[PDB]
Amino acid sequence: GKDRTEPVKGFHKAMVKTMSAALKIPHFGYCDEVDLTELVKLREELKPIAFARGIKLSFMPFFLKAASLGLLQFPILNASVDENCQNITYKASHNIGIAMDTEQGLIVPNVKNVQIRSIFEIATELNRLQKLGSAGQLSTNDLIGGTFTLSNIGSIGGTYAKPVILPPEVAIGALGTIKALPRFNEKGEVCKAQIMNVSWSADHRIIDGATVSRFSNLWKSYLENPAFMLLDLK
Amino acid sequence: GKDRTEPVKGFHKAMVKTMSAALKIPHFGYCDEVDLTELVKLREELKPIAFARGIKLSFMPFFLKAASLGLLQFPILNASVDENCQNITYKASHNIGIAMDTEQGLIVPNVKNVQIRSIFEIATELNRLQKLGSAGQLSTNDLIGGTFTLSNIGSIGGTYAKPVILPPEVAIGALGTIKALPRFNEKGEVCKAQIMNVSWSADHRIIDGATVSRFSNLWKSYLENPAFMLLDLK
Amino acid sequence: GKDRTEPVKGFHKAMVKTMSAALKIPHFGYCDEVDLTELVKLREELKPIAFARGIKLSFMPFFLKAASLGLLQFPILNASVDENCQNITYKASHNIGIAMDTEQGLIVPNVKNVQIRSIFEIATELNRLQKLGSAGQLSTNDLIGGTFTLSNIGSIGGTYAKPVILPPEVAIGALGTIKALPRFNEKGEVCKAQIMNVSWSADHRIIDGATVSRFSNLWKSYLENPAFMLLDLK
Amino acid sequence: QGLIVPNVKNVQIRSIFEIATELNRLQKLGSAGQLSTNDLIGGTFTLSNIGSIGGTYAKPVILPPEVAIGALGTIKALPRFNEKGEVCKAQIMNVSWSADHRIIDGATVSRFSNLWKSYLENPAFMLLDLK
Ligand SMILES: [Cl-]
Ligand SMILES: [Cl-]
Ligand SMILES: [Cl-]
Ligand SMILES: [Cl-]
Repeated sequence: GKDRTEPVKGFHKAMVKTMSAALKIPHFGYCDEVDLTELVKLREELKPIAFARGIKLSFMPFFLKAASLGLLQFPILNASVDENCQNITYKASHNIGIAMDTEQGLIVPNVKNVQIRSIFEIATELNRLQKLGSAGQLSTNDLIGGTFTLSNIGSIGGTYAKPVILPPEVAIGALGTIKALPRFNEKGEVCKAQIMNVSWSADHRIIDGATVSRFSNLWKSYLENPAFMLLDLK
Repeated sequence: GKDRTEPVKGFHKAMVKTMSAALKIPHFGYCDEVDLTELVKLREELKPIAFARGIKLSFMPFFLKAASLGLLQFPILNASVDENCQNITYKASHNIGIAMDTEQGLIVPNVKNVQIRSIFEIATELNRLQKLGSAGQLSTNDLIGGTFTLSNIGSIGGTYAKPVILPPEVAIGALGTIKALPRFNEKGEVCKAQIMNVSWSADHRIIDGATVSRFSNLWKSYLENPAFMLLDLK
Repeated sequence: GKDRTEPVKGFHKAMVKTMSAALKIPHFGYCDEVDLTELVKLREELKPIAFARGIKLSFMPFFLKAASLGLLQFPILNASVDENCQNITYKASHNIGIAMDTEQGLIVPNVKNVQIRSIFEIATELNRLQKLGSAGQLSTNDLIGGTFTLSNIGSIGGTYAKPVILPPEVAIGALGTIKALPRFNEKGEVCKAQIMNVSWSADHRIIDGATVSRFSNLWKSYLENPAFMLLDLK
Repeated sequence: QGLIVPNVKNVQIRSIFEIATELNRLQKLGSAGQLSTNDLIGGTFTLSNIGSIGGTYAKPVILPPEVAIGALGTIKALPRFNEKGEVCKAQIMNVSWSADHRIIDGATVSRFSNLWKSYLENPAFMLLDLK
């Protein structure tokens, strides 16, 4: 009923620091829509196997592995840049951050080395990370050395977004809500289509539009055609 | 057919200072689409009552009232931050700004204390502010004290936008054109649906994604199911 | 399996500087969807007239001509602004840049003087700049003097975007993929509509939302109903 | 020149694509009499694709010192039921396994078989544990 004034205190101080650092990066935005009908089908048929192993299976393992596969072809997106963007460090480890909000807001644990993990290992690893993170009990090692971030705004709502890049990373994407929409198929009839939006932000100092673009189509094509993923997994 | 160079004079000076000031804010964008069918119909039936009362009823009063109702639960979106985001002031009054362009550039009057005003009063205050705005007769009190801003780009066209937060506020939303699109209902059939897109921008130093998202959901449910609002209004 | 640090060098340093000089610009984002169904048809008809004159014809020359017509109406969008935004230079020529990525990064050649060129001469100029651009032989004069920029992200993929304004310009558009979507027609029946998304960013210091939105609308009606262009050309 | 059984090394660590590559080569090699000792030795397990000429079921001969072999027949389109009770075009391929009954028992070939088949009938399940 009156104005209350307060200090930005405790943990909230870190978000201020991070997002201010983020103003030094000219964000380029590139968004698209991805047809997840196959993937949803795919997932429904994998839930029984993962449940039988003690693991809930979201879409995220899929998204994460596809980005990993994507970053093999476009390593620049898994890089870091220095104080005034004079030097680029290309990172070997695909340590993808899963953006989370807690009772304390922004916290970004990462799955280490997705490049050598199975979809199933990543499920397992996300499951550990939520258990811990909602328990307020996420460790330092889980929190450092991220190379690239995904953020599932769609777990709550949303179509497109403009996510903020997390220094020293050069990219992030946001995934919206999976939604049934009327869409045409090869036959030209109106199908139910399981449609999701993705928004990528990138540091346009060193990552051009074609690279985000091309990365995005590859990532996307792994998800629309999940067999495409089968070809290069070991 | 030659290049003309001109001073930015007078009133145009202030947009320069307002927008440059917004460079210090790290903008997180979050977007959605809102199904306004029930609201379009709802407006048709109220239109004759408000015309009888002498008011023109647009969608804004509803957006505004749904925003305020939303800000009761996410009061941090109706707040301010200081020079370096050290201290947040949570504002009790919902003084929601409405952006306009005038011959003289950007002007943003606000409706005071929406938290204690009915949709109909809001309608009235809008017409008052619109008349005045376009007559160049807005008072100082009409302009000062804004706590949150809506921007109806949809009066002209557009789907999504990236609106610019107005210091010292922490959030702004842009509303796009109402468009009839084909969408599924519960029975899985193709419908006429009135769809509006909304774009929020938020100061990500103190507002996190969940906050902006859950707010958007809540706001969004008040409008897609108008009668939800009716529960807590006195 | 190893990290690698390399410097940003030579022909890459330039993208660093450009994109960093864009951080001084408060970017306003406005987006829309265009119905390109009549243009696709129209393009089909002209294709065997261009092939017979040596010219590949895409959509870009239409986009260029429709932007130039827009700019005659809204000359402030083909304008420049000084060191701290205190003078506007309104620019006669519509030198419109086409944003390209090379095996060399970001290159932005422009078509000089679109306001005095036919769609055909525009097509001719685009072809030329593509032969030269993809062979890394663009001259200095093709490179300098741009007043306004369009960027065809959609030759690769994408829906909406946040393009980064190139100083000293004040605006830029990005065009998405032309995608066949189900849409209602006049009679309220479900049609195959060729839908493209467009995304403009504009220097909000001197450009208000009204002008970006009205410009868009004009641009968009030239493309949705191409006869309108006919009316005024010589 | 008769029976020649080269082998793909270390399948457990190679991708499908990698394996298609190594077969392409093994074939160019074999069908010119130019497989090396290394291509030829060290086999742990054998498949036999009789279906490239024709056939349904078979009784292939385990190659000592290995303990199992499988033959794959032709892929024919056959009428089969789906979940819903309707008559569809199904591609049915027969497999025949022979196993050294001294140390391999019936359940093992069975379950193995089921699994292999499982991965093939539902090619997506292969996704889960590949990396
Ligand atoms: Cl920017
Ligand atoms: Cl930012
Ligand atoms: Cl900004
Ligand atoms: Cl749509």
